[PDB]
Amino acid sequence: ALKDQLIVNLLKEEQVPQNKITVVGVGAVGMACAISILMKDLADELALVDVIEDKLKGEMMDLQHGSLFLKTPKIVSSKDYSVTANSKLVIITAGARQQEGESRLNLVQRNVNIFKFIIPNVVKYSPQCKLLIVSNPVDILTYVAWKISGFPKNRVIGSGCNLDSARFRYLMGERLGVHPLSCHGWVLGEHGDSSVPVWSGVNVAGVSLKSLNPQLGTDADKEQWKDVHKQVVDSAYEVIKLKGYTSWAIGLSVADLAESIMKNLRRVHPISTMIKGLYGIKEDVFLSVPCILGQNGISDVVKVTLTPDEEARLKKSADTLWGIQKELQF
Amino acid sequence: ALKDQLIVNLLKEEQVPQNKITVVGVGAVGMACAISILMKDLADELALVDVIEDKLKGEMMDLQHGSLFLKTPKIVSSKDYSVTANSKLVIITAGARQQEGESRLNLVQRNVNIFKFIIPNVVKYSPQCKLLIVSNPVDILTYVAWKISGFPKNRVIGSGCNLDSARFRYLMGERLGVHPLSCHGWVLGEHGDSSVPVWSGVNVAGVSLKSLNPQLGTDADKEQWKDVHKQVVDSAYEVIKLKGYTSWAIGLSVADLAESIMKNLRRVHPISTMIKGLYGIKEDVFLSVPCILGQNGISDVVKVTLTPDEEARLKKSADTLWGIQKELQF
Amino acid sequence: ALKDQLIVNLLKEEQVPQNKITVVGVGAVGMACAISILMKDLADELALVDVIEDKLKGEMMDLQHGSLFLKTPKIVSSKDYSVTANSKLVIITAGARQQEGESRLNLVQRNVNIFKFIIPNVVKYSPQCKLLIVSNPVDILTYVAWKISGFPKNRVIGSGCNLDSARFRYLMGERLGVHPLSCHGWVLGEHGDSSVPVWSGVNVAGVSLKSLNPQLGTDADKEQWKDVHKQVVDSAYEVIKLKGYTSWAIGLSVADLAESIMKNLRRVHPISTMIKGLYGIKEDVFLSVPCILGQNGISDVVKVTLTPDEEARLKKSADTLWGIQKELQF
Amino acid sequence: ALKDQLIVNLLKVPQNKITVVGVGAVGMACAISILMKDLADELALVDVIEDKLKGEMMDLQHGSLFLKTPKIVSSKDYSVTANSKLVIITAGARQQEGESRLNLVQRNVNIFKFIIPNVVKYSPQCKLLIVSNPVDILTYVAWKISGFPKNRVIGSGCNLDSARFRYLMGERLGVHPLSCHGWVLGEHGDSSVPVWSGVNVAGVSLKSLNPQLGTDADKEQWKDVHKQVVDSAYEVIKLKGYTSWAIGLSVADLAESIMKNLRRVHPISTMIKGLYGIKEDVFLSVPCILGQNGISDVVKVTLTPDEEARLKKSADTLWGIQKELQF
Ligand SMILES: COc1ccc(CC(C(=O)O)C(=O)O)cc1OC
Ligand SMILES: COc1ccc(CC(C(=O)O)C(=O)O)cc1OC
Ligand SMILES: COc1ccc(CC(C(=O)O)C(=O)O)cc1OC
Ligand SMILES: COc1ccc(CC(C(=O)O)C(=O)O)cc1OC
Repeated sequence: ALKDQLIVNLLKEEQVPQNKITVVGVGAVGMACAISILMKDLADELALVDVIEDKLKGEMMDLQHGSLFLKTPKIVSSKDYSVTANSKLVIITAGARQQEGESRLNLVQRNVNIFKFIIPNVVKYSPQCKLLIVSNPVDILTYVAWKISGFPKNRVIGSGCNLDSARFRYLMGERLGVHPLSCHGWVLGEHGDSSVPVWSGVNVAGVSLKSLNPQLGTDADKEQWKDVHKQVVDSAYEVIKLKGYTSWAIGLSVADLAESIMKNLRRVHPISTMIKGLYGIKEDVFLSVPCILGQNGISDVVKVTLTPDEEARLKKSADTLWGIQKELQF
Repeated sequence: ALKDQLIVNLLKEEQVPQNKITVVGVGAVGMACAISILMKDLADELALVDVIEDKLKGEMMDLQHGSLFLKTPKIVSSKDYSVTANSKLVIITAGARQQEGESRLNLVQRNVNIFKFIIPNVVKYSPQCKLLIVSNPVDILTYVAWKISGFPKNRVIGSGCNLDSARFRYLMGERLGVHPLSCHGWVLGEHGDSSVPVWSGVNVAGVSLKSLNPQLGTDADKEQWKDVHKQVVDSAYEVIKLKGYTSWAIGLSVADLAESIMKNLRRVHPISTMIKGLYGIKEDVFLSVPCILGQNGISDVVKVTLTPDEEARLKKSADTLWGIQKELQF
Repeated sequence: ALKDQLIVNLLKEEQVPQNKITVVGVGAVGMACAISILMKDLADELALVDVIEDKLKGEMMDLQHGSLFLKTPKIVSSKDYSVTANSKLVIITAGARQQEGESRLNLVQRNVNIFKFIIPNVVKYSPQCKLLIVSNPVDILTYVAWKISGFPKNRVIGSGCNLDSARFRYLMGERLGVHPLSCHGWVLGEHGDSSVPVWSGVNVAGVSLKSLNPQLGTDADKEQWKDVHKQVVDSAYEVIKLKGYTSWAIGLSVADLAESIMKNLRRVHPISTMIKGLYGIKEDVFLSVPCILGQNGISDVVKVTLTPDEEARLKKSADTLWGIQKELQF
Repeated sequence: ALKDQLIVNLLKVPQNKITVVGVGAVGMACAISILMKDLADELALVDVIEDKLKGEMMDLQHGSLFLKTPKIVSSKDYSVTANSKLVIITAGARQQEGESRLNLVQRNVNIFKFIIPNVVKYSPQCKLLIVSNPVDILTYVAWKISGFPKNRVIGSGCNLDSARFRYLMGERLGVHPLSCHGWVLGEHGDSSVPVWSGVNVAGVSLKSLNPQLGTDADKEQWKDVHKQVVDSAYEVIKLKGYTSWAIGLSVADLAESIMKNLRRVHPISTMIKGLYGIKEDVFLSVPCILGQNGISDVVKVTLTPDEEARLKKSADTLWGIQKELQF
């Protein structure tokens, strides 16, 4: 054959990938995650898994055709979870998503039932992986994925409020004329309607905005910074109303988390984890607090010092999640 | 105001961006171009333009929400082309897109009409820009943009066979077990069924595949390497059939061209340009040849030495194209 | 000619660089700046200037030889400043450096003499440039560069405490087991012995470490965090003692600042600027405060809220610097 | 403790670790290039001068905010190199002004007798990337001392020579080196072989446009481009005392292919017995497919009778030198 005329093989090709990533779900979110991960050079192998055969193969092919411009030498796909074997990171984006006017919390029954199939198949073929849950409601589904998988909780991470916080920082930067990277602010709790803007931590260069404007974030605020958090709460719905779904921002947020995990960076992100034992929470609620994220997932949790109102709001968010979570069967 | 309590302003700045890129059309291809350009840090401003107000705004907001994870500090959009002012590079992806089974040539009058609106407005707000045409049929539409714009030919560029050649190199790499970066081969002429694979230039490490197999690419070829070119030609149709459109590979391909232009790299790409004076072409025909691409667009063309067959294909591939443009309604 | 047989020139047009950076001085610091800038793809042209012709040509050549692995297509050098023409950023690293036991402030009369030649020659050819001063004492020398050039203050920047704060954050990171990216804290004032750690701003995820231990940074601190600031102050001298000079950290710090400028990011950095008007400083003192940095240099200054002790230490640094400024002879 | 007031700990070993042996200019250029390409989750430095080594490590560590490599470590003790995927050897005598690289061989063989077993002890499954000169001989020596299979012992070889050739070609043609193709093979030194037959832009053979290409009869004396390739290190040594930046970038390129399993083709030094007519345990540069298991495959270039004689000449030296070494 021409190959053997051109190339003498010197080594029997027993290839196993060292930095493999799998994306489960090839909808808009799953593919935004995939392109973002490919463009950040995080993986030596990318696997895609979903249940619509043609769509799956099409997306795989489309990515493959860009290989010249990438540094991820193997892209593969299958309905069959065997294709995901040996992953270091598996990103779960499959399941129903909310219609306009529908809460993420309304997806729980559908997505728990889908997780009962997906999670055991993932763990079967990728015993060393971290699980990164993106599907909604992400906080509850991280709990569900954790219980189903048999993984210790450090290895099951919800994309959580990493996106809400990035949205908050974008909006804040726009108001201040400063890059989001230098505008610090944390949105914690549910990735959803009950998220908590932590005004007391909002700062540029370590200067607290609340110390300059004590009314910051209340209705008494002349500049109505509370509308920043409302915009954050509403952003999924506003973008769904305009383009039908959201994809790019969540894709970049997931890639950001994947980078911290794959590169063992130990950066702090607001992501879904067990918060039992903090702020008086007694049940296995998962929600976003600032977490140290590295090669073994979430190794540490930062204990944010919240105002009485912030803490009340965070407890109220835990309560809302528990209200849905305690009724689940799986 | 809180901003003024926090920040003392030194000057009212000259706000003209220095590395602005505009993407016209926020369909799947336009957005894939957008996200790829964002992830390659090519621009200090990205502007989006299209005619569907909500979709446009939705896409802009979604990109904006990822700003924390990017290094492109201003992302803007409008149906009004004034938002595109001072672009170094304007990428046109707007217009009708190819349905399943539909040929690119079938898009030609619809898109020539769309270009009568688009191109003058682009030229109005960025008279010094380079135009990068992606919409199909890309060869004919690059000609149309050139005639309408009044720009010198160096600044009107078609994405042409850049992706086709990328696909060839991927498929070649899959056959040889080599990364496509190290697999070389050129697909030239019309971006479509009449493209030409230049068998003589197909090589790895300067070793010509044709010298190892003199029947390479011909019907007597035992490994039927011509099927690699058939796959190249059929790729977009196969992918459209599977997922409804193509996006990722063309997006990456365009970002690669954007990179050469914006960073003045003077890499050689097979892209659509005015080849009158070459291969016995005496009309104002645009098609892909290897072009040196930098900050003034296409400054130079590589003269590929074609076999008599390869060159006959090209002068035909030409007339296939020039038949149509001779009689265009604009 | 072979070039003419292979390539048809289609365009005579004068290449004028769009993103040029000049590095003045090709000692260890200058070359660390150059390689870092090259590896961050910040420039379409790099110019080097120094006074020793062989060393200059050798360094230029060595960088040139790595061009295949870079995306900066023109690397040039000369002892003549005409080579620097049309730079957007000019980085000044030439001058004497301190010995062990010697203060950076002892370099002032030598480096003012050098600056009286270098500065007028730099500004002559680059009307759009920002001047980024790295040579020591950097704060004083930014004042000198500003006086000699007659540039407005936004355009004359000293690398200042960008490195000192990077070191602070590294050492804080080490203590806390968190990446320095997530460890926030500001060292302001002189890049030297009189620098000021802003304990009140030191935080992770918005949580003030001083709020948790109000003794943080004082002599009553059980954990002696003041030693972290002492390590920052002593870092150049410790490294000089071990390897003879410092290069890598300052090179990365300068490239960080070049990135904000070249990409108009508007990130906040602790860099040397004119602080007359702030903290009741009444003289044209330059020193590090958090500055918003972009394509027009420093457009805005963050007014950090300092404790009375922190403010007194910053005024003390300002006094020290003013005292040396009063020794300057133009 | 402040840390505990701030952080609740829940969990109490690197996956992509690279070691650079030698913190001379070459080693540190490799180190900075590897750091700026985000190739490693841990970088270890090893050398014999303890102060210089600590100073370099610290200087790198202070830039950590600006990097994505979260652990940088150093020691004279090779235990610091444990769990390396890739170990890059840059230590030894360096080429001196006006002297062949072959003048370093005995001294660097001696150094390798100490270095290589220590590397092998702590990372028995690493890929070894030899950079020290003369790189072809020392890659052979590393292979013999380590006992590794030949795929995992790689010499930087002519990777930079070919990068220089493409730079020079590019300057002549007004084209980026990424688009100018051409291979320098054989010994990394004065007897390297420019393969004129493969020199091309966009698949267009330069020889086809100028049949005399690379010969004495060449009107444009393209052989001078190879002469400049051969002379490059000597000229830069003359001017600045050593070379560092281009080699660091070349090494980081090879590290990239290995660490990311790219299977790109590089002209690097490999055990070429059986291939290209050679019968002894000799290493020299040919185009190799490079990935996570080192060199898995070699491209067979159709060489002219000359290119083949030279490569047998360029070759024959090395075995004569290697037969006389003992370890
Ligand atoms: C699995 O589907 C999704 C998961 C998360 C998002 C992100 C989205 C959300 O959480 O609804 C957002 O906040 O933009 C979008 C999805 O589908 C479009
Ligand atoms: C704007 O529409 C398109 C332009 C180019 C491509 C790329 C396509 C082609 O050029 O036919 C391909 O090769 O995938 C696809 C488009 O719509 C999906
Ligand atoms: C131009 O000389 C220098 C400027 C700054 C530094 C940085 C250095 C210092 O300020 O002494 C440091 O803090 O590491 C080092 C230089 O020469 C080695
Ligand atoms: C460790 O010694 C070296 C190894 C390679 C180079 C690179 C050099 C060469 O290979 O001769 C070159 O080509 O620049 C330089 C060295 O010392 C400075």
